[PDB]
Amino acid sequence: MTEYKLVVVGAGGVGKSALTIQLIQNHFVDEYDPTIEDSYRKQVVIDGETCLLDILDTEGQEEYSAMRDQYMRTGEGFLCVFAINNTKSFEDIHQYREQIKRVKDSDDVPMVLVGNKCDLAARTVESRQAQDLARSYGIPYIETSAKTRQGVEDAFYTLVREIRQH
Ligand SMILES: Nc1nc2c(ncn2[C@@H]2O[C@H](COP(=O)(O)OP(=O)(O)O)[C@@H](O)[C@H]2O)c(=O)[nH]1
Ligand SMILES: [Ca+2]
Ligand SMILES: [Ca+2]
Ligand SMILES: [Mg+2]
Repeated sequence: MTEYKLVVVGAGGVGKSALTIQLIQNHFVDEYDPTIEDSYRKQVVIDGETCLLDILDTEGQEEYSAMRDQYMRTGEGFLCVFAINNTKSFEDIHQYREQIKRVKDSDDVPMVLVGNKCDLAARTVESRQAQDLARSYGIPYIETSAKTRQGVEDAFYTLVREIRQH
């Protein structure tokens, strides 16, 4: 079956690990902290075709690591995650998209913009803001909650669709 290397990026605390854990383990655990910055494998059926998702859950690295750039470079599609209650994390999306563009040597990498923690009423980033940005980038925008499961599988499956139709 086709394997898809998916990479999850974004500021610390936005829910990258929780999104991955929801997809892989089908639960949400407050404040859980993975211990490996590892990859996760899941066999899924998307639009009738079985495939293997290989998910890289990134941690924040503030300096230069050629190894970390090479792990990113193996990725075929990227989730750019911010949290809808965290204005700073939305402002950070630009630097993550620039990083992917640099390491992939391409401006048009399969990508989905993800606004996580949509269960929280205390929104500071309006959906229209992210919709505008996603449309400027030419990529889908999906709102998720790793806590309630809303949008989680759709974010990953939409990313695969973006790879398939790239
Ligand atoms: N309410 C809510 N909390 C979340 C959600 N996703 C993650 N969290 C919590 O936000 C904190 C940071 O999440 P984490 O997965 O470690 O973010 P990461 O640093 O991007 O990997 C943790 O306490 C999570 O339990 C969500 O969708 N809704
Ligand atoms: Ca944490
Ligand atoms: Ca596009
Ligand atoms: Mg994490």
